[PDB]
Order: sequence, then C-alpha cells, then structure tokens
Amino acid sequence: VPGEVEMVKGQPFDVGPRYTQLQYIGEGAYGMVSSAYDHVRKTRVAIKKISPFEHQTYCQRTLREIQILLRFRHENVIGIRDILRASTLEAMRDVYIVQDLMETDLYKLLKSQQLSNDHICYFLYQILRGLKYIHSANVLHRDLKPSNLLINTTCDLKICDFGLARIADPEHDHTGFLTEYVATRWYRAPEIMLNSKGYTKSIDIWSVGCILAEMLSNRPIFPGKHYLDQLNHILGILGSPSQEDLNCIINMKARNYLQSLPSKTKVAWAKLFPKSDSKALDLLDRMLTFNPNKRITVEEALAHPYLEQYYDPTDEPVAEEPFTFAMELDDLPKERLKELIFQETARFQPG
Ligand SMILES: O=C(Nc1ccc2n[nH]c(-c3ccncc3)c2c1)[C@@H]1CCN(CC(=O)N2CCN(c3ccc(-c4ncccn4)cc3)CC2)C1
Ligand SMILES: [Cl-]
Repeated sequence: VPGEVEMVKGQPFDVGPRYTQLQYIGEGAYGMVSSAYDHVRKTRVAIKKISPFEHQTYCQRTLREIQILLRFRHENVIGIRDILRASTLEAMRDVYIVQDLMETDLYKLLKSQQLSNDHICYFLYQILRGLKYIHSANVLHRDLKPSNLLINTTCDLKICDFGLARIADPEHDHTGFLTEYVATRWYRAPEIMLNSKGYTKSIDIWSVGCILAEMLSNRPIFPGKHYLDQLNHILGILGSPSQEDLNCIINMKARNYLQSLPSKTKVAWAKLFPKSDSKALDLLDRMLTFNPNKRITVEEALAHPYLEQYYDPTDEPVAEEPFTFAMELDDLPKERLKELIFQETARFQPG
C-alpha cells in the first residue's frame, strides 16, 4: 500500500518515504532494531526505534547514547547516520536512529562457531582499538559484552550501546557492599559488588577480559545466577584476595564477607584454557586482576605481545577532547531530558 507505515513484529516503524522495506533484526528493553533500504543513499541500513518518553531513566539512556555517538567518529565504534523524529516536541513519541548495517554480533558468532586464534586476536585488537578512542574522551562504556560488538563480512568490529556510559570520576567511585548495578551481570568486575560504582576505566578492561575468555572457550567465564553469585564465580577462579588487596577494601560488610570464605589459590589460566595461546592467557591474566588498580590499561593492552601483528600506535586514533556529563543530569525531570533529545536531534530535521 503506497505511503504505508511498515510494521515490524507489530511495531510501526514510521520512517518513510526515505526508508522502506523494513526487516526485523532484534529487540531488547531499548526498543527494536530493523534493517531498511535508504532511497537516498541506495543502500540498506540499520534503524532502531526507541520510545523512552514515559520514564526518566529511559530518557537518560537515550540522551546519553545520542550525545556520545553523535560526537564520536572511529572505525571501531558504531556511528549515527541519521535520526528521525516528529517536527514538534508534543508529537514526538519515538526516535529512530539510523546506523551502518553490520552482519552479526559476537554473541551470535560465538554461539555458531569456534574462532581461530587469528580471529580471537584480531577481534580483541579491534575492541581495544575502539576502547582506546572511547577512554581517550574519558568515557566509560560500562556494558561491554559480546552482543554489543557488531561484526561485518570483512571481520570489521564496532562497539555499540552507550546507554550506560559515563565519564571517569575517581573522586566518586566509592560505594557500599552489594550496591545495585544496572550493567550486565556476567561482565561486572568484582569491585562492583564490593565498593565501586564503576566510574574508572578499569571497569571496561575487566569486561574485555571476560570477552576474551569467552572467545577462547565459547562460554561466559563468570555466569552468575544472581547478584552475589557473580562475585562468588569470580572468586572461585581468582581465589582469595591477598592481604594487600583486602587492605584496599575498608567497607566492613565487604571485608567481613570476603574473610568468611574458604581459602583458595588462584586457578591457573592454562588449566582453565588448556588449548589457548600462552600470550592470550598472559593478557587475559592482566585484564582479570581482582584489584582494579593493578589492572592493565587499554594502551598497555594494545602493546601486549599477543597483539603484535596488528599493533600500530600511528593508526590507533584518539578523541578530539574529553567529555563531561554532570551527575545533576541524572536528576533532570524527564521532560527536560526530552527537550535535550529534541535539541540534539534537530540538526537531522526535517525528514
Ligand atoms: O546499537 C545497537 N544495535 C545495533 C546498531 C547498529 C547495527 N547495525 N547492524 C546491526 C546488527 C546487529 C546484529 N545482527 C545484525 C546486524 C546493529 C545493531 C543497540 C540497540 C540499542 N542500542 C542502544 C540505544 O539505542 N540506546 C541505549 C539504551 N536506551 C534505552 C535503554 C532502555 C530503555 C528501556 N525501555 C523500557 C524498559 C526498560 N528499558 C529505553 C531506552 C536507548 C538508547 C544499542
Ligand atoms: Cl572500600
């Protein structure tokens, strides 16, 4: 039917006439992602429909995604090509964000096949190369995991989903034991459960280490079944924290919890991953340190021997400038966040 609003799994994707021939890709709490044909550029693209305006938290994640991705430009970070929304604030219920179409994601890929060492190494390199750019703006991704790493048919990898992203804020990292956390459980560093809000760059390095382990074995390394179980999973492999590491934890409840557990020595990575490359395991070891202060940085990780075929600091760019997001943004009413989303999307108007 000419001028029809196309439906994707019962959801209207009102993106014509520029974009048509919508096909479902996937969905989540965020909304739904589809592919479409772009009649201007004459190519298929990804378009996601986000409808966040009923809740302040959904609006925070939407604004954060937009504000970061409109500024970032890097080969290993997904961009924004276009954004569609209504011409007035009152009419705007949906934001459609158009992005490059990729072939798959690392979650799908790791369910489908074992990767060669070459592919593990090269995917790792690209994750780190993207993360160097992200960290250079003092941005923390905070939700790295296989489903947020998009891959095309030439094995190019792009990092996506900046809804939980924040700025490095070591002054305010501290929190109590068992503080609720929004990012994906299996990729949470141990300190999230002990004393950390995840406001330092070490949070993302931990998640990368989890991703590397998962590329080595085709299963998540620390699949906790609930919040505290995640910490227990971690401690089952890393073993009991040393006295020095315990002395960096002054939360009484965290300390007393850790000190009640059975004494256990670190499980050797070579025993967990007996067919993996020794250099990959060395780098894994450096990423999955219990103490975040001792954890490898992104630049150090790029320079690690495992990555030597690809490492090229003349070809690993950084951001123009760091970003700032004040905590007081998190307290703005949702209609104020809506106004900001309206402003940020204005330069893609009209449709
Ligand atoms: O960017 C994202 N996905 C993309 C992108 C480009 C793609 N090209 N090709 C593919 C592809 C993937 C797999 N297989 C083949 C092809 C792409 C996938 C994801 C989808 C969503 N996105 C983040 C995002 O749009 N925001 C952060 C979360 N936020 C948000 C989060 C939660 C809620 C929420 N709403 C209701 C209940 C609970 N939470 C609302 C908004 C909206 C903004 C990351
Ligand atoms: Cl502490």
